[PDB]
Amino acid sequence: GAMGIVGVGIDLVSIPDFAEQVDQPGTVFAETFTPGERRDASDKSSSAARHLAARWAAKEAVIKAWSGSRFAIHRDIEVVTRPRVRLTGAIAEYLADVTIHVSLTHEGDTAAAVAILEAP
Amino acid sequence: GAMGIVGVGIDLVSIPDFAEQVDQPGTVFAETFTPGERRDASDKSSSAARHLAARWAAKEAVIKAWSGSRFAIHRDIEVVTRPRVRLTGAIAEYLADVTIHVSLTHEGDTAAAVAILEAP
Amino acid sequence: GAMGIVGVGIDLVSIPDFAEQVDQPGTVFAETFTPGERRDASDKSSSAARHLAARWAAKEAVIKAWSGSRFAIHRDIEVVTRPRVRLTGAIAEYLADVTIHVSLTHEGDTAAAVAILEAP
Repeated sequence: GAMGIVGVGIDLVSIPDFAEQVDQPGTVFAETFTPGERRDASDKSSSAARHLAARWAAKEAVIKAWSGSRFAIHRDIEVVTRPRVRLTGAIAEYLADVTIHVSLTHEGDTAAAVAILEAP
Repeated sequence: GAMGIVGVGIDLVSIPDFAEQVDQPGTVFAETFTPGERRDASDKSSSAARHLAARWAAKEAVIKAWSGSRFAIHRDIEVVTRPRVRLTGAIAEYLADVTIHVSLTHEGDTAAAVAILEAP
Repeated sequence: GAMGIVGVGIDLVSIPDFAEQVDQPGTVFAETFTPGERRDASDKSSSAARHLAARWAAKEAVIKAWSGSRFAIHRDIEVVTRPRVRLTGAIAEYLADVTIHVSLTHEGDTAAAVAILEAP
């Protein structure tokens, strides 16, 4: 239907840098991934590191699209795999009527994502 | 005019990895690029490898935008260079009334593309 | 409101390659960044190189979105940091009624940006 763009976001993630940083106590990483997921992903050459990085890139792209938007709580945004966005608590309510498009990708050393927010 | 977004896609392509893989018989590569194009591109430091990778990234971004869309045959989608999309057979008909925006880029080791599908 | 997409652009920038090239007299770089900014950014491991590259990637993404558009003077487009677009002279007038969405990112060796042009 008739829609307007509300926000845009792009994010790049070095997978090797991600693997080094992900397993740290008390971080936003720790609030986002389980201890087991983070240990696994701690091995930069793993498939687990590859995917977790892409999920993190997507979440970041979505945050950028929103933060630059007229809506202004990171544990309220979850990205599941195609990439799906699930929202909770406060933000869920903010964007109840906003359509979220996200796409992710990974190649060798790098993961990337783009997010576009849309509303009538 | 008044439009809604139908799908989004992003894709990253390691050019060196592309050059190694592209020249393989019986692959989707073989259905997409001519034997000559694929041999040329087999040299990772070439300009031919650079461009073929960007064309492949674009095609992939477009596929992602569509696959995640309400439309659900890869030799029916062709990308020509600015990036242009030409469709044939089945998919041509599916997206007869869908507007396709694609953009590509290459820098050193990496090619990238984004695609956005749009419809009233 | 009801909007249609007018153009799309993506751009990738090797930061090390940027640092080598940026400080060159009489170039588009020289028309875009001050001598001081360009000398600073000449050090590839600097934070100044990181940000200038991201600004350059954004400007390029915006140029791509426009060049592929029905509007057809690079010192008329400026990108300021979130990324903001400021236009002058000719192009300012062209896009007076066009909405510009831009997003940028940097990770290690690479900067990236995407731009989307929109109009009723």
